[PDB]
Formats: sequence, structure tokens, C-alpha cells
Amino acid sequence: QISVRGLAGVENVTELKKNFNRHLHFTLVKDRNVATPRDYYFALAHTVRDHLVGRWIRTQQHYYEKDPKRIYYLSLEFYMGRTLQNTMVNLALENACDEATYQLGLDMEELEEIEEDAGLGNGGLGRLAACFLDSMATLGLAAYGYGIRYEFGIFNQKICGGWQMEEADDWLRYGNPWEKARPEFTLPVHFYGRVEHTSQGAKWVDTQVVLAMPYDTPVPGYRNNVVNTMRLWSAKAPNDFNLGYIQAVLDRNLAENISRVLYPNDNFFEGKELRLKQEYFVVAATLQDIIRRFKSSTNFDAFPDKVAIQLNDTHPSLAIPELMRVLVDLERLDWDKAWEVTVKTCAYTNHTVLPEALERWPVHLLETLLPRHLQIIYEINQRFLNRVAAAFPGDVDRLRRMSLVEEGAVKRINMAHLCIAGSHAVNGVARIHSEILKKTIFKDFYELEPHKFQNKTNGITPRRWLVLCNPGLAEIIAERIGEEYISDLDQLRKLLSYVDDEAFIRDVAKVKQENKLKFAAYLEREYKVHINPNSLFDVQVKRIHEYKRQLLNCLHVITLYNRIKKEPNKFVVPRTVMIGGKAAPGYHMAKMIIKLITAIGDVVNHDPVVGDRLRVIFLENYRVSLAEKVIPAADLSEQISTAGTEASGTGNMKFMLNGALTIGTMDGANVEMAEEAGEENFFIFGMRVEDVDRLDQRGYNAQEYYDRIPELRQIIEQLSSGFFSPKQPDLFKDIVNMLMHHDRFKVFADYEEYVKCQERVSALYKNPREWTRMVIRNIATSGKFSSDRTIAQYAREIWGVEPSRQRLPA
Amino acid sequence: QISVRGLAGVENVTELKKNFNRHLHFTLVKDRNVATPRDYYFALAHTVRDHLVGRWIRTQQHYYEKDPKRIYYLSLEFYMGRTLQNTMVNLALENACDEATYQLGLDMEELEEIEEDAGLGNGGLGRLAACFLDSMATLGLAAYGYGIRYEFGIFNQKICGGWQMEEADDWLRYGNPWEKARPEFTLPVHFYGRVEHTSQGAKWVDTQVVLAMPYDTPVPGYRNNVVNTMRLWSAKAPNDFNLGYIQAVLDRNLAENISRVLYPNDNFFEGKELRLKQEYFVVAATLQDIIRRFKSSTNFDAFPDKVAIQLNDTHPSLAIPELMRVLVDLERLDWDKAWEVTVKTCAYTNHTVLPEALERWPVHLLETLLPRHLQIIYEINQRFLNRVAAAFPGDVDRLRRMSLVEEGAVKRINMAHLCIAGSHAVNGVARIHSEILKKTIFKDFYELEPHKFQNKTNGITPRRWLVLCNPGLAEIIAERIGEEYISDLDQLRKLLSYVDDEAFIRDVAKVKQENKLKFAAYLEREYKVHINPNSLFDVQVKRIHEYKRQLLNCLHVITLYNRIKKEPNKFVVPRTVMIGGKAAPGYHMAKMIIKLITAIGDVVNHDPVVGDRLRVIFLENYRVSLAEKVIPAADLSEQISTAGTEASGTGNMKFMLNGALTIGTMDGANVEMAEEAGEENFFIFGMRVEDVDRLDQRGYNAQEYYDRIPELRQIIEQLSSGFFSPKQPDLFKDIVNMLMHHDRFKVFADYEEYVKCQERVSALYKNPREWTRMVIRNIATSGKFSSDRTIAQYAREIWGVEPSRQRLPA
Ligand SMILES: O=C(O)C(=O)N[C@@H]1O[C@H](CO)[C@@H](O)[C@H](O)[C@H]1O
Ligand SMILES: O=C(O)C(=O)N[C@@H]1O[C@H](CO)[C@@H](O)[C@H](O)[C@H]1O
Ligand SMILES: *Cc1c(COP(=O)(O)O)cnc(C)c1O
Ligand SMILES: *Cc1c(COP(=O)(O)O)cnc(C)c1O
Repeated sequence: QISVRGLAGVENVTELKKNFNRHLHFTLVKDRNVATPRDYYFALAHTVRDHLVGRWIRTQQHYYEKDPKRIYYLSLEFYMGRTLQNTMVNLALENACDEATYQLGLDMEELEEIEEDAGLGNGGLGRLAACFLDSMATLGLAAYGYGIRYEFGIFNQKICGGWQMEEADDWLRYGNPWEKARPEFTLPVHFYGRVEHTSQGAKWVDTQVVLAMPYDTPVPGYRNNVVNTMRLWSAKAPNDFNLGYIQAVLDRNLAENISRVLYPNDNFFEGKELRLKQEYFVVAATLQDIIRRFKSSTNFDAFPDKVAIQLNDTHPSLAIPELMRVLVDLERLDWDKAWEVTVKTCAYTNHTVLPEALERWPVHLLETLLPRHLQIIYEINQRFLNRVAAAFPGDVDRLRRMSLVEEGAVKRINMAHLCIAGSHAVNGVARIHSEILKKTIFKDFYELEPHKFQNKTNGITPRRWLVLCNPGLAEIIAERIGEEYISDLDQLRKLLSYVDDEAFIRDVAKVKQENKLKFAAYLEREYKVHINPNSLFDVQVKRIHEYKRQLLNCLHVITLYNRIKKEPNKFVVPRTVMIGGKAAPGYHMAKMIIKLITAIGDVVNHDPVVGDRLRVIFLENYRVSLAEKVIPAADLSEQISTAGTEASGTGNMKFMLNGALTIGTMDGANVEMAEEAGEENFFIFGMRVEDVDRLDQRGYNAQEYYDRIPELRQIIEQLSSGFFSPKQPDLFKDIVNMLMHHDRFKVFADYEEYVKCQERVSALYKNPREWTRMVIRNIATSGKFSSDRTIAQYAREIWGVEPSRQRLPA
Repeated sequence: QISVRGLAGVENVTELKKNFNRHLHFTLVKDRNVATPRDYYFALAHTVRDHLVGRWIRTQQHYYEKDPKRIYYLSLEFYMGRTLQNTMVNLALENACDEATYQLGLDMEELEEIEEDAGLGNGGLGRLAACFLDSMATLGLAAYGYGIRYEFGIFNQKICGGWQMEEADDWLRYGNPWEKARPEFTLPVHFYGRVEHTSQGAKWVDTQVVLAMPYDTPVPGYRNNVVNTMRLWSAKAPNDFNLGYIQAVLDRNLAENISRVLYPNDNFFEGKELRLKQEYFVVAATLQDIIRRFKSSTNFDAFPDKVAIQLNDTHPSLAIPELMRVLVDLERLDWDKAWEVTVKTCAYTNHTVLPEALERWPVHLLETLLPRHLQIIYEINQRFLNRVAAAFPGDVDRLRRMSLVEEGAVKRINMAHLCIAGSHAVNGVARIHSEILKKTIFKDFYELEPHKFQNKTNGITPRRWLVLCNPGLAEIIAERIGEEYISDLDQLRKLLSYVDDEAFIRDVAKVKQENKLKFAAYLEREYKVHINPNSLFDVQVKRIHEYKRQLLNCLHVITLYNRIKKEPNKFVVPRTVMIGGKAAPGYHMAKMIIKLITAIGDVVNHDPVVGDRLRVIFLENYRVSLAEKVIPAADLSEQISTAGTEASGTGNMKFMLNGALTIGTMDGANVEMAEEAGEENFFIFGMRVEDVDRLDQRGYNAQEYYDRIPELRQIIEQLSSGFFSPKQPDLFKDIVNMLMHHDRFKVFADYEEYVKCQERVSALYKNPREWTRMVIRNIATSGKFSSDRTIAQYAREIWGVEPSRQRLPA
């Protein structure tokens, strides 16, 4: 139908149909009379999958022959989403499959909606890993994503009585056609035990063993015939395990629980033993695999030349002492040599500065679970501090501040300090975040080793976040500048010469309108809920957290409602405010915020006087697949975290690439986005990081804002009196109390400027032509935010490898 | 190579090779450079599997169109063994696959050894179900095997220090290419809850729900293009289950444990709650499936005309009250009508008379787990006893003897009584067993309803137990009488006219010698253990149990050893005594018997004076696949259970069909086997059932035999003094104490006649020609023991359906 979806050749379409019927028959064991839409989805998935295998096998054979430096991206999260459409896009099979299924009397879009999201992530951090895998494959890097194959990913969110309810994400229920179990490469992982010091070296003995079974999933590059691998480990109990008989067999569950479920926390550290087991499990199995592959290429001096390990935050930080353990205890290398290798091999990426998110494991936990690693960590700390003492003689406080071991109630190991000490590179994920790291939390480390600190601003893949979710926009763009931008997003700047092009302006606006109509329809289809497609789509989708300030958005919504009620017959730009996102199960305040949003909707959406001028909808079960639907339909992107809290943000980039304007604070990547597009094409408001610090030095007193702002006072009084919760008048007391007495994120401080800024947004929306022209200026300068650019920087500046856009023979 | 393995056509072999390479590439994602023997096995399994699907789909479509009466065989055990070779045999693809793999440079036999046994059974009972499925498909019956898909089947047995060690049978580790998950047909199963009595009818509410997910495995008939289904249920927790968050997800294990492991008991009842859950789980899911299928064909009067449910022992006995529950509580039929339907639909097969094997569930268990079913059982009992009271007025003891409810310490429900009351047919599995049922344990029931009692002598499938495991024998037989006997075993009688044929005599003996050489080689390959192929192969393989009397065999072995030591230079027919079988993990005496056997081997196998004249080997991990190897190599079959204890036995039939002579008691099917072949061609010895009863009335005193038999006394003294356990002199005290003071199976009573009979066996073995002629007389009359004959009788006399040997168009 459209050009960027490839050719629908005669032979290819015929071949696809035959293979589709072949799988339906031989693979699913069904015939057209009893086949269901799900059967058809699988028939198509297997058919598309077949096209991947050939490239997958030769890509891997290729790396074996050429033996390039391997990149290992370790993460406990890979937020992949669906795989069918992404695979067709990267293999240029979309139109062909669309035609083939059409001729078979099937609607491919309907079939795509059947696939379960691979939700092995919580949010930004896990999605980043997914975008990175796509970019690494597209840039021809010999990269491997290593993680855990959770039986249950992020929970499915149900809203009941306005409250969030969690239910198990049994994503493997119907099977996963994309993965390939590789039981032949199963590896043992050790836990507990004790350390024995013999004549030559220490030995970790009397351990409990859990097997790590790998499952491989193909990661196709964009039209370059490269197919990399994402290897996820699954926990398996050994067969002699616990070997009454029946109970012993049933207790195998204990060991296999390690890969059972993803911890649902976003930017929050929960020091549970099970989580520590998952972290070591992925690290231990992965490192053995890495070393095995290295040996089949004794000379560990060249290890750093053939291996790069990227730690996605501190979750896989045990890779440092585990690598030391293997080199020292098993390979028998001297400490200093092993340490040299480890440092040159490992690199660490920090994704947050919030104190509650930093991993600080109790020593008693490591002591019992990983006795040898604790000893290695102490030795690392001893040697590191000796270096600090030599560089800053007499500075005893620096010593205690930089120690990997924190003293106090219970001794803990600061995993971030461990990562900096054992990595040759440490990076932040946005310019402002990386600067904050050097000026605050990692200042001491930066002064000791300035060369280690870098910045690698985040990005998103333009394949999934443009071509796949917004084909209409990708098409009108391709019509003017070709398709080269899909793997070279910087080319979007050429669109600047069309900012005054009446035809283009009209097409950009038309695509957005179509996306909104499609989404407005979807809302009634799967959720029965009416909305006005002509209104401004104001959306804030991301995990629910106090720092992201969904509450500030709520205050604005209530302000709009109160203004309408005050002057009913006054004209106001119609808005549909959409807020979505999951709250961690144990995060009470976050759950209360969700309830508040639905409560506001209950009042606003049924007030006759408001009419279709204002609607407040809470988007249930926000996930990757839902993001692909709502982002292309958005007009306004809410990125309003308190300055200095959102390390980077990536949703912000997705909105910018898809034609939405941004209202936000100078936080994370928002700063660079505004810099790229020009501040006059961005809706910036609120305190800058410096203003927040000034307020903290002086002391934040929310009461002051409450006393000086009548509209704000009115909102708080409405919340307190039960205006939004008639049957339960004090339902939101916790929220009001927090806002008034212990709001770490200064919601009130940015309220006035936020509301004012929102007024300017509505003013511009009233002028369709100028709004669209500003949109074009944003889309045109979003090129820097492609993860291809991010990965190219990691490749050259950290891993020491050159990216390549060379096609492999298919 | 040989004729009964089909044709190796040019086009077919070429097609097989291509498809083999296709699966290796697309399905396993490997190429000839990294493929392992296991990869090749799977490539072949998928290739053969492809040939099944077409027939599987049309067979099922066929039953839908013609709508014949459906046969549902409910069993908690299906001891299937391997599936690859069996599938090739039934599809006439063996030679073609042999050639195709040959041309690909692969040894098919080597690949077949890679497949894991589907050990979802303990022994005879589970294997019978497997043979039955094969026969039902071969006879064109619309039959379905329904059971549980245990994650872990019968444990793998390891022998350490002469002791049995158990290890989990993780048979699904590498995947199962034969099954097809059918998540779309998942059904809910209820547990616990309580009963509510409303205006119209009772309601079972507040129940805990477990989902039953079916996995279908194809069951091919022998060359008739019929492919039936074996549907096994897997337990799955609902997603709202238990819905801290993490713990709730982990606790899903509780519900899914239902299908985790097979209880490893043979002829022994263990009243554990988990076992009861498994029993109801299979019954509840199966009945819903049955009714669903029936409705898609309101008129339950015709239910018995379209449905037959066969209960494999009492394990699935809850089908009776469950069917009543559904008809009365859900369909709203009046009791009497529902009962009429239930009785005409259900039939029960008893497999044992041992008291410790009978299922007697504590009322408190049913009360808590299945409250509605207990009420239904009480009502059934009330009405049944009213019938008994009317037929035998004033006979109050009969009432208490026949009650489904047993009074005493704890009230229990006699499931066997429940089955007889709710079934229109009750059968034993061998003529003598069925007679014992009418004369003893079920005498009262037989007097009340004589018409219900029948006999259906067991059988074994000649496909797996002849053509598959002994192609050499199948070939020489086919050479003389054709291939028709494979699905009409009675034709083997034609071999009687070859009993004097010198050529045939020579071939029969040659095949046996080849099988022995092959097995003798296997023993050194996988177990490193030397044996003499020229010796008489004396084997007893079956589950270890006191009633099977492996101990009597041990006494004979020790007797042989003592006789040799007494007169070293006297000639004796060389023997290799092989004993194998698993012991239930909690069956202490059985485990002690295994230790005794290995202990005897330790002494006998290393005594220089004995030389290669006597060897005692314990066959480790006896399973279906091992049975296929050792049975064709056997000369003497040990079937020595105490008269009246082995209901039928089936291993006995396998040995007879494969050219081994039988030494045994007049127990189970041994009686009919001797009757068929002629007593002069069988080695019968010991007490008959009547002799056992006489001994019991008089009182069994083992001391008497010990005092009158010097050789026996010597053996007991050797055991007691530590002759077979130097380091642990009293190691076998429990065994001696049991034999001397509480031997329920009168081992000593049959010792003298057994040893005497064994002497006649050795005498005949010394005359190769006459031994073989007797073998021919056995093989020639083994036709009655084909499970095709057994199933044909079940079909006509119980299910009311006619078997058919008509091919379906392929
Ligand atoms: O640490 C977390 O839980 C987490 O999701 N951190 C997230 O990582 C993303 C990728 O770098 C950043 O863009 C987000 O600003 C940060 O909060
Ligand atoms: O009940 C058991 O555990 C069991 O295996 N019973 C077995 O069933 C077989 C099939 O009918 C019979 O041939 C055996 O004699 C009987 O012990
Ligand atoms: C991109 C994405 C995120 C991250 O969004 P931010 O607004 O940067 O926090 C979270 N969840 C999903 C499903 C995403 O697609
Ligand atoms: C046939 C068979 C049995 C039953 O043997 P019996 O001697 O009748 O008890 C038990 N186990 C296996 C593996 C079998 O093949």
C-alpha cells in the first residue's frame, strides 16, 4: 500500500502464502475450518520467523570467522514489546505479508494485535536496552543482549473502582515462537557454600547449584541482513536436587523461582534476597558463556581486546567480582593482572541519582549467599582506598565517603562505588545528568579519575518508534526526502526546508488527525469510552512516580475544571487529558495518585456544564504496545519531572519524533531536545536545577504557595473536603498531607509557571497552521535522539569498535 | 534391509532427506557443522511427525462427520516409552527413514537411543493403557486416552553401593516433539469450597480454581491411516490467582503442583491429598471435555449411546459422582435419570486383589476437598444399600460389608464399591483373577448383580512387542506366513507346521543368539559389565515387590552358587541371572531386596571357582525402552508370583512372544498361557490358589521348611551370619526375620518345587534343538495375548462398538 513497507513481489507473496498454509497445517495442526485468529497469528509468526533463521545462522557464522570484538550488554531488563511487525519492518516484508494475508482473506493488523508483549522490563531502563539491541544490530556490531527469561514480566494492570489491581503477566501461556531453547548450553550457577583457603588459592565449596538454561531470540538489524542474539537465562534445578521423594521433586520450585518473576520497581531499590539471586544468576551464567566463547576463538591479556561488558546500571555489578573470581580462583591469574583485565573489560552506565534507587546490599546477605564475592569486594575496596589515600593524603572523610563499604546500622556494599572502581568508563544518560554525577553523587570519584566519566545521551530506535508505529508520518517524510533517514535520522533536518511548504504542512496535520481518529476509535473498541477527536490530546504516559509529578498534571486539570465552572460560557480550547502508567505494587503514594486521577475523571467527565470541552482519561495497562498507539496520536507531551530528577527520559524523544509538542522542565534530555529544536519551539517552564538547590538551601515551605495562590488553595480545599470523593471525604488526606508537609519534589513551586505555560500551549493550538509549523521544526531536529547515534558513541568512545552500515549477503 | 520394515522408495527417501534438512535448518536452527546427535534426532522426529498430521486431522474430521460412539479410556498412567520407532513402524516408514538417514551419513539406531522414554506410568497398569491405545487405533475405534501430563514421570533409578537411588525424570527437558499444546481448550477445575442448598438444587461455591490445559499426542494405528488422540492435562494457575505481589506469583506453584509428578507406587495405595487432587483433576477436566464434545455432535438419554467411559482401576472413580454432579446440579436432570445414564456410561476394570492396593479415602479428606461429591457418594450409598436390603432382607452384615462407607477408626470411602455400584460392567484382567473377584473380594456384589461381572484377559501390542523390538524374529516369521499376523496375531498358529522344519528351527535359534549377542554388547557399552552370550539368559524384570517374589529367585541363585562351591568340577548349564525393576521410594523391604541382589552378585561374580558358569546382574533403571532390549534376548522368563496375587501380568506375554520359555506359578495369565501352549511346553511349579488357601487355613509356618530342607537352612544361615555382607553382618536381618516370621507370600513353601523345576529347565537347555522346538510351540500359540483381541472383546462386550480393520484414505 505505502512505500516504506517494501515491495509486494509476485513470487514472494506466493511463497509467503504457501508457507503460511504449510505452518497452519504441519506446525499448528489445524485447517481453515477450525483455525482461530490466534492460530493465524502463529502461522504468520512462524512464516516470518523462517526468513530470519538463514540470516541468523550466517551472521553468527560470520562473527566466528572474522572474530571481531564482542559487545555484551548485561541487563536484568529487556522491554521488547511485540516482535512480529518489528521483524517484518527490519526484513522489508511488511507489504508482502500484508498482501499475502489479504489474499488469504485475513487482516494482518488484526493478527498483530494477538501477539503478547514481551514485557521483561519496568520502563525506561528496560526499553533502552531494547532500543539499543535494535541499533547495535543495525550498526553491524557483534553484540549480545544477556538477561533473564522471566516466566512473568511486568504485571498487567486492571483498574477496579478506580484502583490499580495487579494480575500475573503469563506471557508464555500460548508459547513464544520467537525464542529458541538451547538446553545444550546449560551452565551451573553456585550459591551459598563457604570459602576454603588451601595451599594454592581459595576455593568456594559446599555450594547449592542451580542450572542456567539459555533461550535465544533473534535481533534483526534494519535491512542489513544482520541478526544478533538476545540470550535470556532460565533457572532449572539439577536432577539430583534434594535427592520424602514427592516433596523433594516439588521443592525444585525453590531453585527455579529465580527466573519466575520480574521485580516491578521503577527507580526504587528493594533489597530482597530473591532479587540478589537473580542478579548473580544472570552474571554468573553470562560470564561463563563469555569466557567459553572467548576460549573458542589462555591469553587473557587480549581479553579486553575481544570483550566489552556493559553494565546496565548496577543490577549486574556482581560481574566485576565474579570476573575477578574466575580469573584469580579458576584461571590462576595474579590479582593485579586480573584487575587490569576486569577494568578494561567493564563499563558502567548510571540511570538515576535518586537515593532510594541506589543499590546498597546488606553485608550479611552477601556473606551468606556469595561468601567468596564478599571477600573479593573487601580486597577491591582495600586496594581502591589505598589509591585514594595516596592521592589525597590525610583526607579521612573522603576515604569513608568513597568506601565501597558503608558503615552504620547494618553494613552495606554500595554497588555504584563498586562499579566505578571496577570499570574503565562510567556514563550518565543525558548531558545534565552526567554533569550532576560529576558535581554531586560521584564528585569524589570524578576528582580521582576524571578520564572515566563520560556522557552518552539516550536515544530511541526510529524503526519501532516511527516506521512501525507511525507509517503515515514515515511515508509523507519519505515522499520528500527518501528512506535513508530511517537508519540515518539526522537527515530529518532536511525537513526544515518544508516548514513553509503548504502541502507538507497539510500532510503533517492530516497524519496526526488520522492517528487521533484511529486512537479515539480504539478507546471505544477495547475500553468503551467516548472522546472528542477535535480536542487537544494532552498525554502523560510513564511509570507512576512522585518525581515524574503526575500530581502537578492533576492540579492543572482541576484548575481547568474550576475555571470552566467559574465561567461556563467562556470559550476554552477543548482538551482530552490522558494519563497512564503502572505503579509499583508496594508504592502506596503512587497507587493513591492513580485513584486521584480516576476520581478527577469521575467528576469532570460527568459534569454537564463541562460538556466535551474537557475529558480526563486514565490509560489502563500502559505498555510498549499501547505506547505505539497513543504516542502517534498525541498533540502535547508532558515531561514535567522536577529539575534534576529524570536522568534522561526517553518517552520525551518518542513524542518529539511523532509530531507532538513538548511542555516540560529543563530536566534530563528535555534540555538537549529544546537545544536541538530551539527553545522558542518548546514549552519550557519551572525551576532549573539551580533554582531547586536554592530552594533547598532556604527550605521548601509549601504553605507559602498555598497562602499566595487562591486557585491552588481552592484545589487543596476541594481535595481535603471530599469534593472528589463524596462517600470517602478523607480519601486523599495522605496526598494533601504530603503536598503540604513533605513534598520532596516541590509540586507547588512549579504550579504557577506550569499553568501559565499551559495557557500558551492552548493559545498556539488555536492556530492550526502555526502549531503544525512548530511540530515540523521539532520532528526535523529530533535526529540526535536516534539510538543509532547513541550506540555509535558507545561503540567508538567506550567499546573501541567501529559501527558498520554494510549489508551482509542474504 | 528387511521386509516387514516397508519399502524404501526412490521418491519417498528423497523427500525424507529434504524435509530432514529443512527441519534441521528452520526448526532447530543449526547446520551440519554444529549439529549434535540430539539435533539429528529432533530433525528426524519432526520429519516423521509431519507424516502423522495429515492423517491425524482427517481421522478427527472423520469422527466428526460419522459421529460414532466415542470411547474414553481414563487412566492416571500411560506408560508410553519412546515414540519415534513406533510411529515409523505404524506408518511403514522404517526402511525409508533408515535409508534416508543412511544417505545423510547417519545411523538411525543411534538417533533412536537419544529419545527420552515417556515414563508416565509405574508398570503393568500404565503399560496396559499404552498397549490399549495402540490396539484401539489399529482397530479403528474412536478412542481417546485421557490422563495427566506429569512434568516428572517414574524416577530414574541409579544403583549406588548396591542401593537404589532415585533421581527426577525430567523427561521434558529438551522438549517433546510429539505433543501439541491446546491452550485454547483449557478448562477450569474446582476444589474445596462448600455446598449451598437453594430453592432449586444445590450449589458448590467458594471454590479454589485450577486450570486444566490439554496437550494432545497422536496415537497411530498400524498401517490403517487412523490416528487417535491421547489428551493429557497440565495444571495451570489462573492469573488472578492469589491476587506481597512477588509471593502471590511464586505461590502459583501450589496449584500447578497437581501435575508435577507421578506417584511411584505399584500395587500400593498411599492416601495423600495431592494424589486425590490429581485424581479429581483428571476426572473433572475430562468429563467437561466429553460433555462438550457430546453437545457439539440436551438429549442425555442418548449419552450412553455416544459415550463409553472406561475406568482404569479406581484411580478415576470420581468420574461417577462427578458425572452425577454435572447431570443433577448443572444440567438439572432428576437423580434416577442421571444415575441411569451414569451406570450405562461407566465400566470399571480391577487390576488387583491385594488389600494394601485398594483405594479407601478418608471421609475427612473428601469432606474438605470435594464436599459436593461426598454428599453425592452418601446418596449413592443410601440408594444402593436400599437395593441390597430389598434383595437380602435381614442380612445386616451384608449391608455393612457392601457399604461404600467403611466404619472404624476413621470413616473411609471404598472406591472399588463405588465403581461397582456405578458401572454397568466390572472386569478382571485374567480368567483366574476375574473368578477370584467373584468368589472373594466382590462376592456380595456378584450375588446382587451377576450380569455386571466379566473377564477381559490382558494382552500386549504385537507392534511394539515384536515388530519393533524384535525385527529379526518378525522377519523369519513373515518369511513363512506373511505379514498379516502383525494385526491378526492368531495367525501365528500356522507356525506349528514348522516345528519340525529344520530351517525354521535354525533361524529361530539364530535370531535369539543374535539378540543375546547384541544385548551382551549393550551391557558393556552403557554399563561396562562382561557376560557370557553362550549361557542361559534367566531374567526377571518387573517392579520390585514381595508378592512377585524376586526373593524366591534369589534363593535359587544362592542354591546354584552353593552347589557349585560344593562340587566345583561338576558340570552345570551356564546361566546369567538378570533381575531388574524399580522399588517404590518408601517401600523399605523392596529396597532391601535390591541390595540383596547386588550383594549376591558381588560374591558370585568374583568367585574364581564359579568362573563364567554363573553371573548375577541387576539391570539398572528398568523401563519400557530397556524392556524392548532385554526381553528379545531372554531364554527363561521368571513369572513366579505366589498363586492368587498377580492379577494377570503382561511381561509374561512379552517374553512368550519373543522366544523365551516360561518358569512360573499357576497365577494370573500364566494359567491361560500354559493352557494355550500346552502344559508340557511350560515350566509350571508350586502351589495353586487352592494350596495357598489350604496353607492359610492351617497356618503358614516357615520354620517347618527351614527345619526339613538343609539347602534352605544353609542359605538362611549365610544371610544371617553376614556371608553376603562382611562389613555389615546383620545387614539382611529384616529380610531373614520377614521370611521366617511374617512372609505373607510363602516364599519357602514353593522353594523345593521351584529348584526342582529349574533343574528341568537346565536339562532342556542342554538340548538346543528340543529347547527351540518348545520355543516355537510357545511363539505359535501366543496369539491370544495380543491386545487387539483384548480390545475387540472390550469393544463388543462392554462398549457396544464394532472394531474395524478398514484403511482410511491417506
Ligand atoms: O532506574 C530505573 O529504574 C529507571 O527506569 N531509570 C530510567 O532509565 C532511563 C534510561 O536511561 C532514563 O531515561 C530515565 O530518566 C530513568 O529514570
Ligand atoms: O495396580 C497396580 O499398581 C498394577 O500395576 N496392577 C497391575 O496391572 C496389570 C494390568 O492389568 C496386571 O497385569 C498386573 O498383574 C497388576 O499387578
Ligand atoms: C519509552 C517508555 C517508557 C519510558 O518513558 P519515560 O517517559 O522516559 O519515563 C516507559 N514505558 C514504556 C512502555 C515506554 O515505551
Ligand atoms: C510390561 C512391563 C511391565 C509389567 O511387567 P509384569 O511382569 O507383568 O509386572 C512393567 N514394566 C515395564 C517397563 C514393562 O514393559
